[PDB]
Amino acid sequence: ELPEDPRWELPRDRLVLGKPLQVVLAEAIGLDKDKPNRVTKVAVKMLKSDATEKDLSDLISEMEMMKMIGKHKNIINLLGACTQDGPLYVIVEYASKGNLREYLQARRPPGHNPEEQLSSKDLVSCAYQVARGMEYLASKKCIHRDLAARNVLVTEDNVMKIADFGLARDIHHIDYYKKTTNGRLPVKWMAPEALFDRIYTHQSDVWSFGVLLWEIFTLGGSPYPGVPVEELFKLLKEGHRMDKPSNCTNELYMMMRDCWHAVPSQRPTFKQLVEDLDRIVALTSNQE
Ligand SMILES: Oc1ccc(-c2ccc3c(-c4ccc(N5CC[NH2+]CC5)cc4)n[nH]c3c2)cc1
Repeated sequence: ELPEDPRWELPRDRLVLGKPLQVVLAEAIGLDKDKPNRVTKVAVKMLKSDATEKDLSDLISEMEMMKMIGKHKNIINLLGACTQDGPLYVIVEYASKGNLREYLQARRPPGHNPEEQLSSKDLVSCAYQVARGMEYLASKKCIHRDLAARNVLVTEDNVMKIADFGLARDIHHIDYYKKTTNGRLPVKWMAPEALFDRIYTHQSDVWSFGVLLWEIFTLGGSPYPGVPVEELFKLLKEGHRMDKPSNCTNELYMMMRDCWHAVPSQRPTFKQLVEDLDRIVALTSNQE
């Protein structure tokens, strides 16, 4: 078996497994020591049938990184684990409204008959919450390496939570040509120094955060639509920068451009971005 950790261990019989989200929705009974009769909706990460000892090592590594990083409102938090006498279950916060790309696309104005719409303030608030999560992760020396709307999850109460911050990635084993579930190329979020020289820093995460701002203000738009990997390289070498979204202020576009500084040292930090977004949220209208 695996070494037990009574900080985190939840008995297997307290976890009611549900539908697939390998991640499944579950109900945890008595997740809190001081509340044994409460059911909490949670997300449970586990191994598939075909999983190797590498796959199991990777899942343990992610869980250990989460214990190490500790709790923040704007990240997907570890809640517990089932490690003894059965398959490994890593129990994390459940975000009922899915990833931020989906959440934004679902709330586009009619064109599509959505039940809800977002104000300008709501969009900036989203950006602020992600910046604050990233400021926390950077403070714990965590480099995300794939910060994108697809890796931000939205809770029932519309809280933004950074996901997949603990993930094991062999960066020398990346397939630049492999597309996401949704058919997009993750290379389109990578800083040039990460992409060409495989150097990942908090500064390359700020570059990704610039692409994430662009996703927010396009309500889940696809960066460089129709651009293959070889053409993206030529664009980045030429110093191409994506156009300003409509319904994006000059100030937020300059923030995106600052995140996209060719010189990593000249990008704003997440600490900087949190302060600036805090000010902009307060001055942004929720009336449209
Ligand atoms: O290493 C990982 C750790 C956590 C997760 C993870 C993935 C999905 C969720 C979700 C989640 C919640 C709702 C959905 N929906 C289905 C599709 N859209 C509507 C809502 C999808 C995923 N909540 N919490 C999660 C944690 C994935 C990898």
